[PDB]
Amino acid sequence: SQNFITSKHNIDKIMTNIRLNEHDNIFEIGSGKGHFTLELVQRCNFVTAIEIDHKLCKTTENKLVDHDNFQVLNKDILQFKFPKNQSYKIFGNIPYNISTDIIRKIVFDSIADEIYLIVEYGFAKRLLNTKRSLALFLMAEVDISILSMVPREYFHPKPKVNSSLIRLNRKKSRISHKDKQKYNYFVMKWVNKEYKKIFTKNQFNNSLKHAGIDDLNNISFEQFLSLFNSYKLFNK
Ligand SMILES: Nc1ncnc2c1ncn2[C@@H]1O[C@H](CSCC[C@H](N)C(=O)O)[C@@H](O)[C@H]1O
Repeated sequence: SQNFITSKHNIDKIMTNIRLNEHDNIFEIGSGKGHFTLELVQRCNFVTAIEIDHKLCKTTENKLVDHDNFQVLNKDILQFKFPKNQSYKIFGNIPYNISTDIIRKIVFDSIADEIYLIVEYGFAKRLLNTKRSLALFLMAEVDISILSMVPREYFHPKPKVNSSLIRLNRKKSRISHKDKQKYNYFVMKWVNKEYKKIFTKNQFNNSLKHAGIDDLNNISFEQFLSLFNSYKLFNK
C-alpha cells in the first residue's frame, strides 16, 4: 500500500531516533513523496531512493530540487542488486504485505551494516520472538531493536494498527556459511516442535540442561544457538 508520513513535525520526531551521519551512503526503500528522503539527503552523504511507483519517483525528485547528493531509481526493492564492496546503511517506511520479503532481501541479500525500518507494531514484536523461524534466521545475522512507536495517525491513509521504528545492526554471523543448510533444517523443525526429528529423548533433555533452558516456551537466542550447537555435536 502507500501510507505516507507527511507532517514535518512528526518526521523530525522520528528522525530523532535515527542516528545516521553526514558520511553514510543511504539506500531508502520506497521514497514515496520524498518526505524522509528530504531529511536523509540533508543528514547523510548520499541517498539512493528505490521507488517502484514511477510517478512517485518524479514527485520525490521535485521535493529534492535543491539537493544533489542523491538519485532516484524506479526499481522493485525485491529485484534490486546492492553494492558488495561498499559501506552503506538503509532506511525505509515499508508496506506490511511484503515486509517479510523486504527484510529477508536486505538482511540476506545486501551487506548494509545498519538498517532502520518502520513496520507494523505486531510485526516488529514477532521479529524478536524466538518461537518463530524468521526471527531465528535473522538473529544469526543482525541484532534487532525496537526504538519507538509510530502512531497510526502519523500515516495517511491511516492504517488500523500502530507501527514501530526498528533498527537492525549487522554483526559477525553466529552461523558459519557451511552450516546454513543444517541451521535451516534445525530452525524449521524446532519452531514446529518436531523435536523427535532432531533430538532423541535423551539428547533433547541433555541439550536443554546444557543450554540452561528451564522454560521451553521462553528461550533466548543464545540458548537456541546452544541447542543448534549440541545438535551439531550429536551428528558430526
Ligand atoms: N517492491 C517495492 N519496491 C520499491 N518501492 C515499493 C515497493 N512496494 C511499495 N513501494 C513504495 O514504498 C512506499 C510505501 S509508503 C512510504 C512513503 C514515504 N516514505 C513517505 O512517508 O512519504 C510507496 O512510495 C510505495 O510506492
